Parts: sequence; structure tokens; C-alpha cells
Amino acid sequence: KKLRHLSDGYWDSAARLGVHGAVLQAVPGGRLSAPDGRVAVNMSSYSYLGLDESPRIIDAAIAALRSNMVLNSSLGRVRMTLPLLEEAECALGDLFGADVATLNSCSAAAWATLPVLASGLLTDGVAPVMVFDKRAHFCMASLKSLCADETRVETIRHNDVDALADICRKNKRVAYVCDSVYSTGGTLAPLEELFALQKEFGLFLYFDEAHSTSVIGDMGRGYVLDRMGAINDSTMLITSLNKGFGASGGAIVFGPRDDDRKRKIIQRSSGPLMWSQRLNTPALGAIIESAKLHRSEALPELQAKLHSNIALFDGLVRAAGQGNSVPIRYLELGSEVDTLEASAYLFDNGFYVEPDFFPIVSRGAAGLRARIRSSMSTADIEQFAHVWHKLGV
Amino acid sequence: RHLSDGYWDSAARLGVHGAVLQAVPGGRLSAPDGRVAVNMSSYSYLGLDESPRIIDAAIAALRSNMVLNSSLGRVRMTLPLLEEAECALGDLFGADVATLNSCSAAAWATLPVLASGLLTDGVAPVMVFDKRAHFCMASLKSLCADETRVETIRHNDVDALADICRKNKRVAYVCDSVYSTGGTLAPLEELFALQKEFGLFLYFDEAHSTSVIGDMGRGYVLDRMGAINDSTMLITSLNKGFGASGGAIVFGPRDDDRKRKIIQRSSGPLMWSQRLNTPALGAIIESAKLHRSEALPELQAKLHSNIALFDGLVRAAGQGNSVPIRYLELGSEVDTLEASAYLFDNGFYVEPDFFPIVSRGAAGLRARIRSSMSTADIEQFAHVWHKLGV
Ligand SMILES: *Cc1c(COP(=O)(O)O)cnc(C)c1O
Ligand SMILES: *Cc1c(COP(=O)(O)O)cnc(C)c1O
Repeated sequence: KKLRHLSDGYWDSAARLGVHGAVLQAVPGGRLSAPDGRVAVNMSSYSYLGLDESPRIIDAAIAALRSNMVLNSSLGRVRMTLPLLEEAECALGDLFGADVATLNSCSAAAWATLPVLASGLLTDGVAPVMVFDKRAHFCMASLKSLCADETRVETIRHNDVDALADICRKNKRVAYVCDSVYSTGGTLAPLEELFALQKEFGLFLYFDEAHSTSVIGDMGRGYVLDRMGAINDSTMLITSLNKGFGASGGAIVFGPRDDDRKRKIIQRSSGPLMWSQRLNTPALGAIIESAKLHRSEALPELQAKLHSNIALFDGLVRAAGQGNSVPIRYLELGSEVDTLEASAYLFDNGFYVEPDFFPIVSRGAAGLRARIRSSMSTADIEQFAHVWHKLGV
Repeated sequence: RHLSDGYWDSAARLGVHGAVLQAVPGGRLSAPDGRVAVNMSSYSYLGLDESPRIIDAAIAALRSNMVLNSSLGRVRMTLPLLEEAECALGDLFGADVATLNSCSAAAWATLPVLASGLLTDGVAPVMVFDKRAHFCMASLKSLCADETRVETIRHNDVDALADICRKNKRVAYVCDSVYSTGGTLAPLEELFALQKEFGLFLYFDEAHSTSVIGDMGRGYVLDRMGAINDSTMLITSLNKGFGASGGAIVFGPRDDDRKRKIIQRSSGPLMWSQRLNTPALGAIIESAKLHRSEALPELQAKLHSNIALFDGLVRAAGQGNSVPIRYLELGSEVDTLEASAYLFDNGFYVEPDFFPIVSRGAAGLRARIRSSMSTADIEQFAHVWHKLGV
């Protein structure tokens, strides 16, 4: 309706204040430059382990492109793949202990997998009831209508395991579509309950891991796999590989490494995994190098640095999430106009913090979405806390 | 389906599906055993996937920026490289252009909002899909159906489309510019006549038309239309002939930012899905420079001569087209798989299309002509293919 006038004004206002839609150059040190030349620390980068600045990863991307001398990793888009692609998927498979396919985005992964899960081909031919968590990322939830073409679709309230329990008792086959780590709300998927229902009813678990992989778990295998240990044949993960894994694209984690069936079924479906371009060679080079990194001691070190930085920030600034180990923080200011001016003020003083405003969030619930990363120094956070408290005076 | 999957297994077992080959210069593939073959099914129509200018620009962009992401750790900001790439494509097509990580993502970000009427003055149009619209759009009908009426008409049936225009206040027609199966083209003269008469909104997937067709390679629709109007939208893939990576929305005229802002502010992949990395954007910039230089008409001349050469030596569905796509119908899926297996051993990969890719009993090899084929390449192929009749 006419809230569209309201939302457009916020977008228009964000752009006018320079807190949205600016052209900034990536500066070493989690920093952003500007045409004027001013530098700002990026307090909202999604590269949670700072791997976007890894010389190791960038040089493997350059090497892969230079030694294959082709961008595309298909052979001119025919149904054949470069050795580089098989190596990258083998590398992701070793890391995750699972059969893994790459795609050009996590969103493509969801498009390739959800309508298949809905049809029944992944669950012994029984079309499951597709149960969507209300807070599931839009790359999944915007596809309910394709799922509806295949089966009954339900949406439950956030983490309502009891309603899920009911649906399981009422139907032969059920699937649960959710995020591992929700970026707003600070919540997590209820893994203990979900695994109990999967044990009791054979519930299919489908997790979007984009904010989980790298930041959580041994070797950054992520929230689900850390608790789970070895994936089973009733659990599927999609994830993005350019938020902290430090490369490009997304990925499907089909299930166990020694079972080709789910990959075969999904590869032979009509979806992006069949007819949408594979990752280019620099991206695949970067995934291989990051996979090695994730298996090295580099990874627990970066995770120690990250939790160190979370503790620092939480000790100096109060924000929703304070005390979590998910490096996402919400500085709620309520007023869309205040959030915007706070964002503009902080940028002028060396710190970019992205403003969330309606439609992105509820009306009267606007605020600054900060993200903690390994590549923040102790100076960066302490000086940010100093500028943030000076604004409150 | 089990038969189709049974066909998939043989294809893989024969080594004509799902094998691992290395790219070899000259449009070639090297197997593990050193067997080198000519790829007769590559989609790099102008040979630009072997352009050393483009490949170096890709390397250069990655080394100057020292990051992969073209966002700033995915905040709602962009590297100068991304703006330069979208301005390069804006100069080339004479239109407001956004990049995306794929043409599929371009369809996902645009078709729901077009269905909603946000792009047609608040009036939800009737969404009419050509029968042969590519899957990346056709598989999104249900999302369109949540916003308005969806219709699928017979392929290129401009009369059924005209009946719809007369019976509804606003209609949008979703189709391909160039169809890869059937060799057909979008009836541009009819479609534009309906648009001038009814305000029909035209949505073109230009994936097989970018670079191949048109002065400077602006594609089929823009070469005839000249300048894009406010009722015409394009989506295209940039890794098929353009020689780069990703895909792009062609919103409309360069001077109107309203469709871009509406799309960007909508809940879709253009907002929430990662932008192209820096080597791809560098490639896009360099290839755009190439598409405005004299190298593009030269490569197109080379392509048409290869099509003519092929058409004279080999009888194939499409023969006579100016579209570099040909189908060697063999009917039997097994004959198609054996013929593919045979040609690859004698130096030529042609991909086999079997059920479910195509109908039962309409299996065949799908050849594509590119600028990077030599005369010798095509002459030798026609011989090995004619010898197979023996
Ligand atoms: C290649 C193709 C697509 C998909 O392109 P991607 O960029 O790989 O997602 C869409 N439409 C047509 C006609 C295509 O040929
Ligand atoms: C990052 C994000 C996505 C989108 O990932 P892309 O790789 O850009 O398609 C999907 N789900 C969640 C939870 C995300 O955070």
C-alpha cells in the first residue's frame, strides 16, 4: 500500500546521506575509501574471519585464472567440467566430510534444491510436507510457491518445535526448512530438538548455513556439522562462500560423501544446477585455497581472534546480541530518521555501520547492524566505542 | 524418468556426459589419456573465452583491487570497478544495466516484480509466457501467479497474444529473443506492433542473442528496435559469447532510474544475493571495449562464414539460419549416445541431447558454431561425420 511512500523516503534519505549506494574502494584493514579520499572502518562487513583480505586466497584465485586461461569452468558450458572444478568440490567435500557441489550463489543452491525436496525425489519418493520457519532467509522462503506445486507447504512460528512435532505425527514425511544462524533475532536453530524429531520421525532437515560456516565449529564446518559430527542422509545444507569463507559463490552439502544419489537426482533436475553457469576459475581457485586454510591451524587462530573481538566489543558497547558468540550486533535506535543520521554521523567520524530501516526491519525498530570480524584491531573497536558514546552526548 | 536416468548413466559411462577435461587453446579439450578433441558444442560463440585481452583484464582487475567481492563485505555499497562495468554495459546497449551473478538471478529478481505491476504503473499485467521460454523464467510462473494471472500461449502465437491485449488493460509477454531448440526467433515486427498499439510489455531473454546478433553485438531486439523504450526489458547471460561472467538486467532507457530503484528495493536476488567478483567485472569492462571496437564485426564475419561452411557440408536442423545453433537429429537415444562417443574418439565433442533434455525419440547432437573454429576444423568434422554413415 502507501507505506511504499514511507519506505521510498527512507531509501531516498539513506542515499542522500551517503549511507547507502556509495562508490567506495576496498582499503587494506577492513577499511573503505571514498572519492574525497576519506577512510572509514567497515563495522558491517560480512567477511567474519577477514579472509577477504587473505593474500593466500587472492593469489590462488589469480593463479587458477592464469594457469587455466579460461574464465568459465565448464568447457564452453557443455556438460563437462575442468579439473579445477572437481578439485574445488573435492576440497569442500574433504573439509565438510560430505558430498558437496558449488554454484554461483547460495540463492542458486536453494532454487536447485527446494523444488526437488518438495517433489519427493530426495525422500524415497514420498513428497514431504515442506515446513518453513517464519524467519527463513528469503532465498528459501520466496520459493514456497514452487514447493506448493509439488506438495503441501506450511509455515510455523520461529523455532516452534512443538508445532513441527505435531506435523510430524500427522504425516508420513516432513521436511523442515530453516537457517542455522539467524542474522536478526540473534537466535539459533534448535539443533537438539530438531535432531530428536529427525531420530523419532525421520524428519528431513534443510539448513541455510551462510552465517554459520567459517565462524562456527572445528575447521569452520559450521553450527550443524559441529554438533552433528558426520552428516547423515536426512540432512542437507546450503551455504554462501563469500561471507567469511572468503571466496565466491555458494554450495550444496548433499549428504554423506559415499552416496552419489542426492547429487545425481538434483543434477538431473531442471534447476540452476543444470542450466545456470558454474563458478569462474578465480572463484574456484579461491575456494581450494580457503579449504586448505580452513583445515590448517589458521582457522582456529582466526576464530580465537574473532571471539576476542566479540568480547572486546561487548565489553565496550551494549547492543542486541551482547554475550552471543555469533558476531552480529544490533544497535537499535528505533527511529528510521535517527538511525540514518546516526549512520551518517559515524561515517563522517571514520566508521561505516549499515542502517536497517523499514522495509528491511519493522517500522519503529530501525537500527545499526554491526558485524564483528577477525581483521578488526583492538584500536578499531575501542575507537568505535569512543565515537559511539560521544554521539550519545 | 527411470529410463531418462538410465540414459544419463550410459552417457556418463560412455564418457560423453560428466567427464573431466582440460580447456585446450583453439576450442579444444584434452582428456586424461591425452586425447585432444575439438569442442563443437561450446557456447562461446565469438571465441571470446580465449581472448587474451579479456583474460588479462580479469587478472588485472583482481590484482589492483586485491579483493574478490565487488561489494564492501556485502554492505550496500559498491567498488568503483562495479560501477565502471555497469557503465560500460550501459554505453554498449544504450540503457540502464545492472550486473548479477547469473542470468537466472536476473530472471528471479525481475519477473516477480513485473508480475506485481510495480513496473507497469501499479497495474498488475497479465503475465503471458511463450511455450518455449527458457526454464530460468518459466520455472518462476508460480511466483508470478501469486501476483496476477499467468498464461502460457503456443510458441510465437502472436494472434493469441493480440487477443489477450484486446481483452486486458495491461499485458506483458515473456519470451526468448533467440530460441536454442527449434532455431526460431521472436517475431519482433508483430511484438512491436502490439506494443505500439496496446502498450504490451516485452520481456526478452537475450542469452543466445548478445554478441552474436547486431551491430556492436547489442543483440537481436536492440538491433531492430534501435533504442530501448520504457516498455521493454532484457535479461541476458554474459558468459556465452560476451566472453565474461555473470548476467545482466537491461532495465530500460539510460535516463530513467525508476525501474532500477524499484528492482533494487524489492525483496530479490538483486538485493540479497552476492554481486559478481572482481575478475568477472574486469572481464565485462574489457569485453565491452571489444564490443565497441572493430574486432566485434570481424568476429561476426568469421562466425557467419563458419556457419555457411558448416551448412554446406552438413545437413542439420537449423540449416540456413543465421543463429549458430544446429541439431543433428538421430532419434534413437542410444544412437545419439554412440554417435557422440564415436565422434569424440575421432576428435570432435558434440553434446548428446537425450530424454529428458528432449522428447523421447528426438535425441540428437547439439552443435554450436563459433568464431574460433578454423575452416580445417569444420571440414575435418564433416568428414568424420559422413564417415559415420559407414
Ligand atoms: C544460459 C541461459 C540462461 C541461464 O544463464 P545463466 O547466466 O547461466 O544463469 C537463461 N536463458 C537462456 C536462454 C540461456 O541460454
Ligand atoms: C548470504 C545469505 C544468503 C544469500 O547468499 P548468496 O550467496 O549471495 O546467494 C542466503 N541465506 C542467508 C542466511 C544469507 O545470509
